[PDB]
Amino acid sequence: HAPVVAARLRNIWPKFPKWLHEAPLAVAWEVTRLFMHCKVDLEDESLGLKYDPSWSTARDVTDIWKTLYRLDAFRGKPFPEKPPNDVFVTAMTGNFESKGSAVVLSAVLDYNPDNSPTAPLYLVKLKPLMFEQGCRLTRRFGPDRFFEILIPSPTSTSPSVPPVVSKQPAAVEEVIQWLTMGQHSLVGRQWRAFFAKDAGPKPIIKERVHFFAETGITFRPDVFQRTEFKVSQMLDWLLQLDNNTWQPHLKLFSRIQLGLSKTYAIMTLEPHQIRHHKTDLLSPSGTGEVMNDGVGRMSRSVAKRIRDVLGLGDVPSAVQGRFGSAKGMWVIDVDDTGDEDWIETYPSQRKWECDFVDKHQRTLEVRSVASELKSAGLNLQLLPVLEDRARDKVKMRQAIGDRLINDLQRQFSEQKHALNRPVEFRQWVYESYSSRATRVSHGRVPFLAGLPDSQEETLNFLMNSGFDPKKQKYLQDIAWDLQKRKCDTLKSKLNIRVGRSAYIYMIADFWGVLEENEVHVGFSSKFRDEEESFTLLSDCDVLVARSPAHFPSDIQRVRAVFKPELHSLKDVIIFSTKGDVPLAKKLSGGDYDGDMAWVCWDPEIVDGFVNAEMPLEPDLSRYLKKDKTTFKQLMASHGTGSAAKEQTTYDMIQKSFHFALQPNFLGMCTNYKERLCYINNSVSNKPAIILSSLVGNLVDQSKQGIVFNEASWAQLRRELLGGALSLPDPMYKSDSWLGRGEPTHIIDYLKFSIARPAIDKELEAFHNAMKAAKDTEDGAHFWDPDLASYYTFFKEISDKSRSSALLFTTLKNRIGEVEKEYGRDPYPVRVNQVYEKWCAITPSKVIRLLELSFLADREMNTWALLRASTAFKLYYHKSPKFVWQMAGRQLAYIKAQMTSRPGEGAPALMTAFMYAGLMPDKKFTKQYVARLEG
Amino acid sequence: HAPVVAARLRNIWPKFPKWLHEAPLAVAWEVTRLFMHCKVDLEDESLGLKYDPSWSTARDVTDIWKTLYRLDAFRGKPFPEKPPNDVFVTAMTGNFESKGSAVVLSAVLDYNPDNSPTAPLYLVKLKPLMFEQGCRLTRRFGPDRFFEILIPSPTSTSPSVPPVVSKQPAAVEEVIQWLTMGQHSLVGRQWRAFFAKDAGPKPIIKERVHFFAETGITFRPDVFQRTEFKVSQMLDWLLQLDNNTWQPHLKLFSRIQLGLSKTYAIMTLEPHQIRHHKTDLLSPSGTGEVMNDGVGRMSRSVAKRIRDVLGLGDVPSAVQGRFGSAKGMWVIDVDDTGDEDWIETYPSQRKWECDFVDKHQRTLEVRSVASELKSAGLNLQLLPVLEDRARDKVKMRQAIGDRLINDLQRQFSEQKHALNRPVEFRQWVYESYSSRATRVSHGRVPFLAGLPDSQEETLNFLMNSGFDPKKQKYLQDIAWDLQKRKCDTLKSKLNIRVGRSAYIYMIADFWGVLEENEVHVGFSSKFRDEEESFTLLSDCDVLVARSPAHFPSDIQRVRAVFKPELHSLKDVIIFSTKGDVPLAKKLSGGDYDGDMAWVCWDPEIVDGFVNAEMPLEPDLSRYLKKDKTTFKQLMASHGTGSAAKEQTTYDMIQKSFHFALQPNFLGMCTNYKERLCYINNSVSNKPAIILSSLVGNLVDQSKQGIVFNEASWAQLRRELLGGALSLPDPMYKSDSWLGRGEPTHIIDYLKFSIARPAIDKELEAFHNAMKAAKDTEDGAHFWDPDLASYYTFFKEISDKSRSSALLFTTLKNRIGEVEKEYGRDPYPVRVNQVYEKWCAITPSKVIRLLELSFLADREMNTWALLRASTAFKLYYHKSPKFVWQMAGRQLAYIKAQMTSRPGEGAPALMTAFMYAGLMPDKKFTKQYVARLEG
Ligand SMILES: [Mg+2]
Ligand SMILES: [Mg+2]
Repeated sequence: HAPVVAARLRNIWPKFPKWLHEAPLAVAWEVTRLFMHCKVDLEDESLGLKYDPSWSTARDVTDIWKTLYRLDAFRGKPFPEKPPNDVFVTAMTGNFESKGSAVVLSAVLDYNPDNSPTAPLYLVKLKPLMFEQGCRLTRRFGPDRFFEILIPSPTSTSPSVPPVVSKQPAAVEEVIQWLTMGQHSLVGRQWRAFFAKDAGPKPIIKERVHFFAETGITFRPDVFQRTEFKVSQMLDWLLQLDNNTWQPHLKLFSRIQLGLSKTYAIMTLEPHQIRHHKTDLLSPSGTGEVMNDGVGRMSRSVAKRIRDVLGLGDVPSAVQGRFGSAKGMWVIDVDDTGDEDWIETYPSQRKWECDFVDKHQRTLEVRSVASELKSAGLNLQLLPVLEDRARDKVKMRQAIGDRLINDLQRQFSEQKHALNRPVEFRQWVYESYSSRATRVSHGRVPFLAGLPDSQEETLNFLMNSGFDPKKQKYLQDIAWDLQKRKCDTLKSKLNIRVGRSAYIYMIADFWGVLEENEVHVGFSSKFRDEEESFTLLSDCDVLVARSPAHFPSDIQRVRAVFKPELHSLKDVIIFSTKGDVPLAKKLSGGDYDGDMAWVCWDPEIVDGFVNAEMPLEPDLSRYLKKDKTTFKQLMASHGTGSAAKEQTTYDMIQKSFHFALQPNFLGMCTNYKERLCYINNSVSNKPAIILSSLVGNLVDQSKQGIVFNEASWAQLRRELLGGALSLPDPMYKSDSWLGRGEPTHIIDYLKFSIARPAIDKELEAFHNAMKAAKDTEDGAHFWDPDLASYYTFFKEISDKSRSSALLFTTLKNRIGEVEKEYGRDPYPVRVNQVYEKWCAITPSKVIRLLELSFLADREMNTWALLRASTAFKLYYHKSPKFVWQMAGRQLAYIKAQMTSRPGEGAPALMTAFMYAGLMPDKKFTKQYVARLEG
Repeated sequence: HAPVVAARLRNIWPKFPKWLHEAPLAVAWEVTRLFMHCKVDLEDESLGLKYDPSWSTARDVTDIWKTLYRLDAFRGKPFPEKPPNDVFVTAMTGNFESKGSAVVLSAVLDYNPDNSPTAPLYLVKLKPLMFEQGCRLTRRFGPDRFFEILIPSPTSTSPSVPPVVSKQPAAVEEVIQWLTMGQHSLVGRQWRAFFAKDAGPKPIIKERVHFFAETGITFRPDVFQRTEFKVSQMLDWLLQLDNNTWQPHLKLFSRIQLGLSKTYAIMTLEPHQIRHHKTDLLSPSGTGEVMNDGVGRMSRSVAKRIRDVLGLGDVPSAVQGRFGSAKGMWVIDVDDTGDEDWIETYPSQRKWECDFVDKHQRTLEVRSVASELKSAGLNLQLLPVLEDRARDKVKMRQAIGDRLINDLQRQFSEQKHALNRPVEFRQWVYESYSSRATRVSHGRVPFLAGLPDSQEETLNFLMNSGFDPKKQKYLQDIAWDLQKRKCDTLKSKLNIRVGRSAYIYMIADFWGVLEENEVHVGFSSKFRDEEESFTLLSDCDVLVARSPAHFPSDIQRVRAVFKPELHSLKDVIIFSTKGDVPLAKKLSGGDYDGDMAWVCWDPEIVDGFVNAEMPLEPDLSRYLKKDKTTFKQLMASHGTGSAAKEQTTYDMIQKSFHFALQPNFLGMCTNYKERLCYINNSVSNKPAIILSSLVGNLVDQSKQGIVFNEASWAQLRRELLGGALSLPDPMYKSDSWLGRGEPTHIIDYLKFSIARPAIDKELEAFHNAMKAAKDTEDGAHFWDPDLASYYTFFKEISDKSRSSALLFTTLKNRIGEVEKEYGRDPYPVRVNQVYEKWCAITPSKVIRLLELSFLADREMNTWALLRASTAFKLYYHKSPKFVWQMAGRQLAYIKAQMTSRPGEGAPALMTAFMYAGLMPDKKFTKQYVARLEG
């Protein structure tokens, strides 16, 4: 209770008018969207609203907008963005649920640029209805009963946040109280907050908040659409709270995310088909250490059902999933020769005490599946630890630089060789970038004016009509804008490719075949590495790590040993369940609940590596303070019974919001550690081990109820390190070397001594080169007599003219006016405006032939060809970008017309749709060139 | 010495004129080709020949033919076929050798249709110069010194052979004597025969004969281009005869093929890098049985050199090859951790005693490499043995029929579902047939008149311009001509697909890890089988066989056991070197010199199979007679010394020709066995075991010097079987069931009770269907108002006309005349003649716009569009095939023009070349449809 805030926080939501009370939910939503967008008051008695019965039977939102919109006070504009028909129909007539898809109600709030109280504080914009995969909670209660917002974080220091908030300390408490203390009215429902989390110049970070429709003017009571139902009951259904009062309430709150997790429901197992283990697999040595933390077995038939329902090409050996209170990985049991469905759970997987009675508690839900692997490369964060652990560091670093030089050299040589032939450049362009998703989405290649959106797509579009990148300059210009942008990217991550490396899901050996420092890795298909290929790993040492590696021991060298017993388990890496300490825990305190290991079998990287043992970690208890207050202790303030428990549930939501919305130090302490280790150039000295242990403990902050605030951070740096004082940014944060002398920090050296010279050297190759291009024959020109084809044709006619002649003159004149327009708001919109003036350049018996009006698409007439060529003749000079951008499309037609030769095959006129479905045939390219070259 | 033959056999070769003696070899060859083809005498003094100096510097044969040809008496015609430039240049200026390629001199002889002696007997036609991969012998002596012919077999009974030959018993001896006894003059060289072999209504089979240029008017003596050199010396170089006189001379002659084998030379190994073993790996049990017959190890570096020189994507684990006298397989040694080059040979691989001194004796030559595997299916010849060996035969046969029904059902359902959408039908059409090699060869899709050659290519060409197979009838007609032809093929091999089967090179276990009935099979990549995938085989039983399987024991069930020690050996199957008898020898007396096993791991096929032991084979020595006469015994007729040895060599050639040219009984006895086993319906009774043993012994007939003639065949059937008497053909040789009642012989049953009903039932589905197609809207029509577009445009103009009008009338008239021409010699030539009359239908200011003469390709003008549409309007009726075949190409353009819509993307005009390089993108199709279907 500030109050300042309020009154601000009025009144934040759009009102729900009486004329609109006959809904339905989806109409209410999408109509409210047209009103807010057009800036139209929904409680206006000047507009004569109303309610179109027709909206009730609507199958396209555009019908409930053209209403409307009409009225005159709606124009505007057009838009809102608009929900897709199939989505809208589902929301209208399919229960907000289409197979696995939920219809999602969402909004984004931004601070009100306005001011004074009693202005809102937040502006709300309602997103269009959309599909997203459902989750346990939307399958149980209905997708239409869930609402989510993105909202500016109330503890966001700073500086672009309203004064009104935070120069008024706690009302951070007022914002949360607004969020959580009562119901929010939106589109005729009563929404209550039950979850908050982080989101999926310098902007204000937003937090995602989830609301549940507890009631609304369509619901009905109760005990004992659509029935009234409280958040406390919903969460009790999810978490079986009676049996989980022993839990730290912040940790219990964090489990709510497991009901919100977007998942694929696979199948519901019968109780007799479920095996709950009372104990985990423990260390053979008696350490009591859990050896299979987060991982269990499933039958083979269960995995086949997953292939089936998900439509996988193959039975997956392991999946990341949920099952009642259980969360983690399940791996096929290699000993399963039956055909009966079963799954097991282990204590380490079960996040609350669950009776597993209702079918939703016994449904296997899949988050992700073990899939075919792809090369991982080396991330620069692994490098300091790899260098630290090197038997010989000078050689390691010479080798890594040589590797970067070679790979770069290698990619340049392939680009420049491919550039020498249209079939080959097309193949190279196609391979350089995937356009399939864009093509699938549009049912064609999208165009901006007369050319594809995409530079890559523009190159191939033009080459497919016969242009040559070594002959035409525009093609040339784009080809190298592309190579430039790619150089920029390389100098900005140090993701050195290591062909023999991959990120692989970690699984534990239930079957007792792997000795302690042995791992089993078999692949589902051929893993290729330039000259060599692998279907599995055997008799070699490998490096394993989890990102990020902080401790010297966070990367381990072990032996890859293929066990025939585990042959069927593919695209996972199996760790031993022997020894004192699971291998997973050595990899940055990891486990088997979805962790993936960086696995490296590259000999040069593996062979110089020496294992370090686990660090003696410091006691950080003075700084890291765990709130261990249980749900039972919170309930003691209210008493006993149902009302006591209900209020305790809401207490937990409010106290946990107050915890979730505190600043994140993980990021801050990680950056300090980056900076400190950089200046020290050490990841293994005492300060380094302290900060790595620190950030390690902050990862589980939320479910450990660790309180760590500013005073404690300062105290900890005061007492154990620095340098309150900002540490300087590493030099590698800058674009150029701003250091003194030669780089010393392996990253500085790789970016500044190695990468930067090599890049600039590789770019001096074809600016050289540019430059090397008058009448060698070769080279590359804007001129192409083929494209002045129709120009010269009609000038001849034109001669001769009488009055064609006059038509031809108007044409040249108008083109001139439009090039002037091109000379002079976002970019695509301005280009369109000019394109539209361009297309507006329009013409017995000669005009009829040029116009071909029986064609619905103007831009396919002979006139368009003539207009394009005339513009080319007049402006290839002069304004090359103008002509190509407007008329690229018809220049291409003309080129394909002109280069055609009798008896040398037929040019193909492809529809936009059918063209989008073809790709370059790499075998054709390869075989055709091979025959060209003798 | 008949003589009858001669004089016939004159004078068989084209003469070599004096005016042509200044060569060069290639000019002589190709000029002689123009003369023989045009029917022009090369010893003509009426023509004023001559010799163009310009021919000497020629780089295109067309230059030495347009000479010429000229003259007037050369027209004619055009052709000969013509050698490719790169080939001609190599022959002219590159020594007949281009890298690995030899330029080949070849001719085909056919019996002279003429008659009387002194007519030739044979007509000779000289093939155009061509590239073929070289061989040991052409690398050693030069490709230009080798000549090969195809020649009618002189023992070819019958009946279309000249009376003159064989109704004159032995002159089979006169033909061979002509071939072998002396030199043959051809294009100024003296050719001597050194090898003969079988070739690579009912025609007369030809035999391939090889000649060596021993001298010619350009050569020079000798001892001690291009030097004189005898065949006896050449063969002595090849076979090191001094050390091989112990060999049966027919067997020694058969080794000549090893110098002729087309191969890739890889690398030459130093003597210290070669390991010759004195003994093979022998049976552990003391049987003395060779356990690695034909197989040896090579180092890893040797295999990498093979990947290198051959340009393989991967190091091959094994190769089929030659190396001095050694022939067989070499497999990488898994124990090789060095990087030194080495190879070994074993006695079983070495086919003569070789000192391995010259570099050509120490060069590894590769015939083929172990490559990625593909599904094999079940051939019908395996079936009788599989049925014989079935634990339960009634169930086996029920199962096999069900499988055939299901697979058929399955392929029909996929075809008919794909047919429902142009993107999907295109994808299905593309997958149904590979056109890439044709496309690579032409640098485009070849057209016949207005459409692609290929029906499949025609469908996609038309769909890519917007036609729909469910809407247009012509597209429909072709789509189903295609499905018909494919049904015809299925009813005509019983190649029942078994997804889990492959043909795999057999290798022996040098490393002692496989127990006797264990095999090791790992694949180089994912082997897919519908719902399941394999990178290797482990813990299952498998069937192994070599085709053909005759004995009940020729198929064996064994255990697939993956050995980690052999993990690196991929796409080969390793057999144990333990036990009494190598597994290879049990598979139809096979071995490890290139044999491939049918490997089957399909559970349903494997599980009912019971192994039989080796048959007690009969003694066939009375019928099968081995000529064991050695080279030493032949030399005893001439004496001792160099002249004696030389004449003995020629004796061996002549006696061995006389042996090679005897009738082949393998084929005849195999067919008798087919027929006998069919009537008996048994492959395991005594007659069956006798005939299988018979054909087994006849396989090695040539190098075993087994004499087996007609009298002995008759004697053997008289004494051990039948039925001299022809046995009837199996019923399955006929197209319809001509048997009595239900088929009893599993093949009769599968073809007649199962396949034939199912096929006819699956074809009654879409003739039904045809038929189900007036104005449901749907269905499929010839009419398309889009294609009458230009017709209606110009009729309107035309109106209105004055005199366009007159132009339009001539146009319709001419089209009419050309459709009449289409109504009325090979097919493609006649179509062209009409196409040419079609293209000849040709037109101030209106004609100029229709004609667009600045376009080099007429068929891209607006006139062509108008002509095509007018013809369509007039004739879609009437003659649908006429219009589409002539104007398909412009109908497509019009369709793509007409269906284009503003703001729905741009049609693409692709060049013929660039169009040939694209393929349907299966991921696009799949993803696009998935979004279409919600
Ligand atoms: Mg984890
Ligand atoms: Mg063999």
